[PDB]
This record gives sequence, structure tokens and C-alpha cells, in this order.
Amino acid sequence: VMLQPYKHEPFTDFTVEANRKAFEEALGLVEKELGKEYPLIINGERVTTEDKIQSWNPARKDQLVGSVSKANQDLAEKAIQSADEAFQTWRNVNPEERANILVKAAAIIRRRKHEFSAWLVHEAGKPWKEADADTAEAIDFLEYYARQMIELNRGKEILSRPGEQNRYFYTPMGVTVTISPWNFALAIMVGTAVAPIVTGNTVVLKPASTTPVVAAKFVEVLEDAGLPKGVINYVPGSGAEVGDYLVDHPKTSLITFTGSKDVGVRLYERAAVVRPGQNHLKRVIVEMGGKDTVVVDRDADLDLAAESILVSAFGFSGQKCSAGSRAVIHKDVYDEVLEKTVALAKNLTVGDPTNRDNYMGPVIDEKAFEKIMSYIEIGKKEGRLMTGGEGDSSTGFFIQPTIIADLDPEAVIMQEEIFGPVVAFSKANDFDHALEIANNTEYGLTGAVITRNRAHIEQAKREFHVGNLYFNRNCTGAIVGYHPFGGFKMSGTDSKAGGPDYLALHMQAKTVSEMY
Amino acid sequence: MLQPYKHEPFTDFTVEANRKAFEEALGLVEKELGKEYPLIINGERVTTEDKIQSWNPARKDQLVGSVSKANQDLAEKAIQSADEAFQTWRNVNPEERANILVKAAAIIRRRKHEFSAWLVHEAGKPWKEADADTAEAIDFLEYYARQMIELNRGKEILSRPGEQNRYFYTPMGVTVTISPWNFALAIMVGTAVAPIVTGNTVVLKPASTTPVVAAKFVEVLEDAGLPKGVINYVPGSGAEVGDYLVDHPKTSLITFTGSKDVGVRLYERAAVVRPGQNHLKRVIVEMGGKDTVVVDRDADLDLAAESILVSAFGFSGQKCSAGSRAVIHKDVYDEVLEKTVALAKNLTVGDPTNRDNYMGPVIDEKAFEKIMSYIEIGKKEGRLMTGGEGDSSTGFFIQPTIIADLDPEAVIMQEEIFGPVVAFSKANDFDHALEIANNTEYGLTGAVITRNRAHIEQAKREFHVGNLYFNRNCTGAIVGYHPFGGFKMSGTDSKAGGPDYLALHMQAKTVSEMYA
Repeated sequence: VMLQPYKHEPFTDFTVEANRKAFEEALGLVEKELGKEYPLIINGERVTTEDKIQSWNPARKDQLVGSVSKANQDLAEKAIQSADEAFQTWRNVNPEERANILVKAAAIIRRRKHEFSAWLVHEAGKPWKEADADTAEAIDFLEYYARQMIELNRGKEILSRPGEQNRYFYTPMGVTVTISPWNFALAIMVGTAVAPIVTGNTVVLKPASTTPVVAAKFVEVLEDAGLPKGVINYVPGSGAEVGDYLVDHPKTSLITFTGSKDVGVRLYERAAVVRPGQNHLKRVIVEMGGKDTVVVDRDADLDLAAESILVSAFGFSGQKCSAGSRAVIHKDVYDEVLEKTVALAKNLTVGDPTNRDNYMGPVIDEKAFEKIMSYIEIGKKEGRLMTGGEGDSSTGFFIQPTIIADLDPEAVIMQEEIFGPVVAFSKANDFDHALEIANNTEYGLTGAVITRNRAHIEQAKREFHVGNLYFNRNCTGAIVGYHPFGGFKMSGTDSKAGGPDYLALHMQAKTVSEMY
Repeated sequence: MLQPYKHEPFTDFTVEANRKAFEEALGLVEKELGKEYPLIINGERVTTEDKIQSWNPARKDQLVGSVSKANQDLAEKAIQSADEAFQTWRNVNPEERANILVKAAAIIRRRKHEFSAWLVHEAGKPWKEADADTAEAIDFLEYYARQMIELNRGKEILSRPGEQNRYFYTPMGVTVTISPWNFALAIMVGTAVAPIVTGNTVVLKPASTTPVVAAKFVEVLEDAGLPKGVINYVPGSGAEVGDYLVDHPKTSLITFTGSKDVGVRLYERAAVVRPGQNHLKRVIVEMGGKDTVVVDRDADLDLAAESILVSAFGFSGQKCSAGSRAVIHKDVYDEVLEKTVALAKNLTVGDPTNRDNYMGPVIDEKAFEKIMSYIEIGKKEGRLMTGGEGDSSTGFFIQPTIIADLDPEAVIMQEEIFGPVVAFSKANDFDHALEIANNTEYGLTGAVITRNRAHIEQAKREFHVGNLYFNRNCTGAIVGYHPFGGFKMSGTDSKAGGPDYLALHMQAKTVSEMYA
């Protein structure tokens, strides 16, 4: 009766015969379930609207993954009120029991692992590897934060002088509004919903409208793991009607957001306003974009350099806030790293991600497709096209892995988040110049340095100003409890998810002192 | 290496040698009155023609000091000075940053009674309050130095075979410290050196009613060995300087202590991303409290009488933690009321240089005018028991004032007076007393006086304040023993003098080296 130590959920080895077979079976399972209708969930009740959000396969744009009900202001209000009501009892449920519900939820997802992955394959267009990694990460968030809450329930040791007893401990806050992204349709949605839940807060969840079906699947799991009614509420909808209304509500205590900079800034600015009837300042956790950089030193393993750039730039087709969309390389080694990377990139497979042999799938929708292609046109003018630069939206939203070279560090494609499979190469005079270019964005989320020089490693630890800094590997693929994730500048509030400080952001410290 | 933290002992003024030492310090400070005090920008002394004059609140025509006044240009110069200082201060060994705090603590400890005497003249503090303020400044320096040494170890996170992951803290940037007049030494010191020891640099705008003791503390930091520009002393008006400091695109962190109306506007303005601003501004706010001492049927009513008196009238109620409401069980309301009235009539009011005066004046004409208006409202809301008289002729003296039989929703039971005023209200039972206790828009401190163990544990859960006390006064928190901060409109619950405090001034960084 103690939980066994946290460790990360292993990735599935699809070279084992039985793992592929099992994954293909789960893909068949989901395919037959495609096209289903999903209600809103408010206070445990299923609420269907006739106005709907259609969710489409990005690899097959006329394949309906599902249609979910669409909330409006009035249902957002009911969702808030349900959350507030449930909080009156939820804040007093023993932290051990709250954690147990997360542990039971993890075991349901673990048992149904490939099914959750195949949902991501279909709805988010994730390749096998990325889908598995995502599902593993959601499992981790559950197991990690369950353990963290039990640790935090112990409180913190403070001093008491003779004749008094002083105690410091953490208390639940209230209604949390969780606004989740599509690119980690399961993992981040799970983390940013359960961190508030396990800390005794209640949640109103607005998933991304491009991926709401997997979120409905997850709320079903929460119910099956024994979560009381109204503790989570499932309300997809428009930003103008539901998004803005949830953030502005006087009963919203906490907001947790993951998405783009432009939506984030506006959310952060609106949340700070003390509205009528609002008796508190709202706590805001924002995780916005990155314009991340892989820097390669003159002593680097050049093959490793090219491999780390490739994976950082083209994993999930660059649709990650952590993506190495910039490659800044030492002058003595730039032409050669650039040729090694081009050589890897043009043999990468792009297609339907239900097919295992496809390394990259499509981008999320037509809006993103067009945005990425428009950046590529800008890029082609600003730099030297090396490979890719083509798109075809006729079946799915497919863009080739794209490398553009010789960019000026001030270029549009060196500065702006593209969220597509594009990396821009940039020449650096020496190591000092390389970090100068690396730091020259308005963001500070992830970065990598490839070097065999210890002094250069120590220098970048001080000088490379990103929240997640990696040496001799890719700058993507943070693991819960191993690489706590969040960053600086226009990347957000540096709320290190999957780290030891994360739960306490969701709670209020309390000091009690009895004088004898 | 450093000996474990304990609080600086308070001075025993019943020992004649202590009185003698304190009276000599008052003589020393009296000789130094009416001096001129420049702004300190990047180590340079800047005199302006515009002057802020600091007057003794007990003798209103006495010039304690005249300080220079910043304008926008000088505010701009100070942010730039702090920004350039940050470029190297961010990289000073945490141990050395901590050691400067220790040396500063030693300077104040050696000149303890001198600093207390500065408080007596400038803020009107009685000997006990001035001494406790000075000891708390010493405590902040000692405690935060040690907290930084510990924080510099980082926190343990997991590494899978073949990698090494680390989680540690980094300095943020320029900090705007806006400090209160009521702990013109202690809180000004805490919220200046917490950013400093964490590697940030500070633009300090002290309260314009108490800028002289802040000028004195800046000199201490210089003498202890602080590099130029790490602190900048820049008093001024809220309009020319205060808003400009907050809104500056280079300002990274804002620490505020003060009133609700000012703290709320600052919070909302800080959240907007201004032109050329590359980050979201972190804000720590501690705002007021409408605090309540709850007296149970079971209580030691002598203790209950004393606790209410001290909570209410300590520093003439000029405290965010002040027990300005007394909520008493019906069965004991008359008896506690008459006992408290009998203690209040014995309280000596006058010039705080005189040891025999337990209470001094309020801070200025504005504060005097506001409290008297609140007294006039109070007389029409309930039953005036004692005091209610004010005298402006030589200083700003208000009598210790008790008003009884209040409606729980009355103006003087809801709005912060910041004066020597207590409202008394009768509660039907313990459950009703918690209802009245929790009925303000504030959440800072409270106390429960009771001999019922069950009612104590019920209070730990249902009395929603950040600082909760049993069988004593609700004032006088001690650094490292009673971490200080609260809920609702009391602010962000950033627990000053507590284990979580320094990490709020830093951004966490994850660093990961892959080996094979």
C-alpha cells in the first residue's frame, strides 16, 4: 500500500511481430467506430445540440472521424456552474482518493493503449511512432501527477518556536478552465485537465475543435475510473462564443492554456481583468509557441547533427511547439551538415499514417496547409530551396519535408512560427555567433547543441536562453518526469509541466499556527 | 557552511540597558533630520529640483527628510541601468549574492536601534512595532540568503540509462519593486532582496510617505558590496514613474505590496504585452485584508480580549493583517465586548518617541481623513463603545475605536479602514461565525479563540484565509515560521518568508545531455 516509484511508460517496439498485429487490430477497431456522434458532458449529463463540430481525417479530408456537439455561451455558463457546484465536495475528497482515480484512469488507457493511439492516427494524422509516444505521455501524466499530489499533500516543513505549532500546506482553488491543443490531442489535454483535477480543483474543458473526438474518449475513461459528476465538463465550441466566455467568467479561478502566441497573449491579457462579481485574481498557465534551434558546433558528430535536425524538424511534420525549425551551423561545418541533412530528408516517406512505413503524415487541416505553403513561398525568396517545397491537398493535407538554406537571421522564416515541416539553415561565424543567432527570436522554449566541447556545453547552459536545452540529440520528445517542459519569453509562463513545481501552481498555500 | 536560520530576537524593553540603548539611537536619528537624499541610478547620486518631502506623522511640521523626485526620463534611466546590471549580475555565484544579504543583515543588526528610530520618526511607529519591523528586515535577509543557497541545488528529476537530466533555476531580468509605507523597512527589504538574491536587478520605487528609510537601506546594500545598478532608488509619483515602470517593455517582474485599488490596476496593466516587449510579465501582489478574530463560546475570554486589542490597535490598525472585525459567539459577546472596551480605554496614545505611548498617529492627512469618515459611517451602522475622536492639530492622532452590534454586511465590516477601528458582531453559533468570517472579498489573516479541538480542525478547513491563527492575535507573522500571503482580493498568495517564495522570482530550466 504505497505506489511503486514513477517510471515512464515504454514506447512500443513495432519491430516485434505481435506489436504491429496488435496495432493494426486497433486501427480496424477505430475505423469501424468512425463517424459517431458525441454529446457535450455537463454535470455528468449528455447534452446534444443540433449545431455541430465535424472532425475530419487530415489524411483523408472527406472521411468523418466524428461529429461532436457544439457549446454556446449558455451551455458554457451551465458548465461553469456545474464545475463550481462539484468543487464544494471535490475539494474535500482525500488526496489519496483523487490520485487513485488518476491511477485507475492510466490503467484503462494502458489496457487500451493502441486504441487511443489509433484514434490519434485517424483524427490528428499522427504516424504510428508519434501516436504511441503521445498515448505513453498521457499515461505518464496520470501516473506522475498522481504521485506528485500525494507528495504535495505532506506540505512543507516550517519552523515553530517552543509553545506554538506551525504548519504549511496546500489547498484547492476552484473552477479551472482548460483550453487544450490539437497537436497533442491526447497527452497535453490529459495533463492540463488532470493536474487541476488531482489538486482538488474542478475543470471546464474546451478541447481544440480540430481534435475533439479523442477528448470525448478520454472524458469517458475518467467516468469509468470513478470521477464524480461535474468534476470534468466537456464543452468544445467557438473561441468567440465559448472560449472568451469561459476565461472572462467571475467564477473561473484558474486558466490553463496551450496553443499559439496570438491567442495566448489575448487570453493572458483578458484573464488579468477583475470582472464584476470576481473576488480574486485569476491564475494563468500559458504554454505558447517556440521558434526552436539546433546549433551545431565545429567539433560535432556531423551524422548525429543531421539526424537530430531531421527528427526535430520533421517529426509529426513539424507540428510541435518544440520543433527544430532552425538549424544554425558553424562555418567550418555548414556545407557538409546541410548536405547530410538534405540526403536524409529526401528519402523520408510521406503518406497515410495508417500505413506504418510512412514516417510523416499530413498537416492538420486546409487552413494550416495554406499557411505553411505561404511561408514556403516567402522562404523560397528569402533563401535557397534545397528539397521539398511542394504540397498536395487533393486527398489529404500533404507537404513534403522542406529545407531552405543560407537564411539571414532576420528573415521571416527565421522568426515566425510555421508549425509545418520546414527547417531553415543559417551560417554562424563561430560558437559565440551561433548562440547569438539562436537567442535572436522572441521565443524561448526548446533548443539543442551538438558539440564535443564541455566548455561549450557549459557556456550554452548559461547563455542559450530556452526552457528546455538538449545536448547531442533532437530538441523534441520531452518525457514526463525526465524533461519538464515549458519555456521563456513569448513561449509563456515557464510552467514546467511534468515537473516537480507543476501541481503547486494549481493550489494556494495555507499557514496555520496554534499558540499553546 | 552557514548556521541554520532562526528569527532575530525582539528587544526586551523592560531591561534598562535596552531602553538606554534605544533612547541614544533616537537622539542620533533626531540630529540627522531634514537631510537631502538623491536618487541612486547606476551608483550615481542624482539630485532633482522637484522634491518629495517626508514629514513626521506625530509632529506634522517636522521635516524628517527631503528626497529627489524622478520623472519619466529618470525612470527610463533606471530601467536601463538595471537592465545593463542584469547582464552580469545574472551570472554572479548564488553563494556570493547570498553573502551580500548576510553582510547587509549584519549591518542592520549592528545598527538595529538606529534603524528602528528611523521608523519611529518617519512612519510614527511605537518602539515595539519599529523594533519588530527591523528584526523582520534582518530575518528576510538571513532567510532569503539561505533559501537561495538551497534553491541553487535545483530539484531531482529522473534520467533514463544513457542520459543526464537536470532541473534548475535561472534569473529573469529587471524587477519593479513597489513597496509599502507601513512596513517601510521590512517589506521594502524583503521584496527588494528576494529579486536581488535570485539574480534579478531592481528598480525600487518606495512609498512616497516613507522614502527616507529606503534611501538608508540602499546605502546598506552599497556598503555590503552590491554592484552598481543592481538596485536603483527612484521615488516619484504614481503617474510619472509608477505606471511608467510597470508598463516598460524591459520590466520582467513586478512585486507589489499596498492597497486593493492600486494593486488591481497594476495587475491588469502589467499583463498587457506592450510594443517591443518579448515576454509575459510576472507579478507578485500582496494587497489588503479584512481580518477577523472569531471568539468561540468555549474561549479564554481574557485571552480573547487581549488578542482582539493587539490585532486591532497594533500600529494603530495600519496593517494588512489587522483584526478590524471581532466576531463573537452570542453566549459570550457582552463579556468579551466589555473586557475589550476596558483594555482600549487604558491604551496610551501620543508621540511614539515616548516609550510610554503604546500607539502612535496614522501616517498622513489623507489617511486621517479617510479613517474619520469611516468612523462617521460606523456610528450610523452600530453602537460606539469607545474612542471615535481624532486630533489633527500637531500630528494625526486617532483614538482606539470600538463600534459594536454590526450587521455582517455593514460598510465597516467589509471595507478596509487601515486604522485603529474594530467592528464587533454577534454570531449565533460557531458555524455562523465562520460564515461571517468568510464573508468578505479578502482572504489574508484570521484568528480563532477557542478551547474546542473539533472547532480548531474545522477552522483549519473552512476558515478561508492564507494565515490562520489559534488562541492568539492575527498580526505579527514571523519569517520562516508564519509564511505570509492570502486568498481572494488579498492577492496572489505569494507566501513571503516561506519556502516557495524565491522560485516565483526565477524561471526553471531543464537541461539534458544524451551520452550514447
